[PDB]
Amino acid sequence: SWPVCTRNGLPVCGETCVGGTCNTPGCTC
Repeated sequence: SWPVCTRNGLPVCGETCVGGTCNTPGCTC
């Protein structure tokens, strides 16, 4: 989701992706 790593809509990774990317295979942005 632009600034956070979610699990199909739910920020549940704890990391962010402001740049536009996450580094946690399993979460989306």
